[PDB]
Amino acid sequence: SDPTVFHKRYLKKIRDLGEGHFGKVSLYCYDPTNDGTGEMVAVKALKEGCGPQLRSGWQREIEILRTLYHEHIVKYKGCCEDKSVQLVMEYVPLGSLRDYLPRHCVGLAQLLLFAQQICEGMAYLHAQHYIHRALAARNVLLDNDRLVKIGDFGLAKAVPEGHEYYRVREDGDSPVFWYAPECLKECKFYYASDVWSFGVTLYELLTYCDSNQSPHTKFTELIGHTQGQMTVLRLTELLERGERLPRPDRCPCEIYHLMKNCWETEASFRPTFQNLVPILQTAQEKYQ
Ligand SMILES: O=C(Nc1n[nH]c2ccc(-c3ccc(NS(=O)(=O)c4cccc(Cl)c4)cc3)cc12)c1ccco1
Repeated sequence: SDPTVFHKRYLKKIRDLGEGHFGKVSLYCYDPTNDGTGEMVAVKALKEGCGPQLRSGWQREIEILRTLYHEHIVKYKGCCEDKSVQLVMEYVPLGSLRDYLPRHCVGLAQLLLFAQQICEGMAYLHAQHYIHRALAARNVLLDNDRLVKIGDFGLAKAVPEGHEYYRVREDGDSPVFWYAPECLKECKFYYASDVWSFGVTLYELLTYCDSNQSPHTKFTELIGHTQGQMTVLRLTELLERGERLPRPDRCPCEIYHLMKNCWETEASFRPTFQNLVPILQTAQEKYQ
């Protein structure tokens, strides 16, 4: 049989795994032969209420993941056709860094190794000419042997042929607290804009995804209670002014400087994912 065809009749829902604004990801057992064991798979589906523009983007998302092959990117397994389409990916037993970090003992060197694998997947993603737009700890997953896998591509976009950015409009609903000022102000999401999001993800790693130190709580503390384009505006006001997330508790200064370098106001002055890989390898070596 075609390894990419999953018939609904052999899919059995275990539990939910994650929920975004547009999609839902659940764990299923695939057992065509009713053998008791079966194969565990993650199935992502578009929520009811997504209009034709979201439905088209959903087709492009499935196609982007079909295309990506990297050790630090969640593997595409196939599709489940109804009348709607569900995206079948591999099951990664350790979950997201947002759910793994608050309850596990993770030393600085292992945190830096996690950050490195993110960069490796991210450098491959940028080489294939794609931007991610949602690089947050919650979208980074751990497989067997704590092997990192970027797990969600819902906002990923193809960067046109010879361009350094994709023009993407209005949304105070998107991960705005992980966003560089240039895509908040100019609606231009550069390759360097994803590097800014890495800096925030590294901050999340160093705060062990502590909800009290979270970008939401820290930026809500400054901006207050805001929604939509009001959040986008108030944040832009803070960022190009020079305001950045604080140095997390127990974070060595040189790591915070790495965060700050990913947070340069001028997009062209931020390191590339290609440059970040050896920097983190050395940082990883420095501590144990
Ligand atoms: O989670 C597991 N196992 C997985 N195996 N395979 C997977 C593929 C993707 C996800 C996944 C990806 C992203 C998010 N973030 S989000 O909730 O904010 C979100 C954002 C945007 C869209 C959607 Cl839909 C969800 C959550 C889960 C998880 C697994 C797991 C947990 C414990 C052990 O194992």
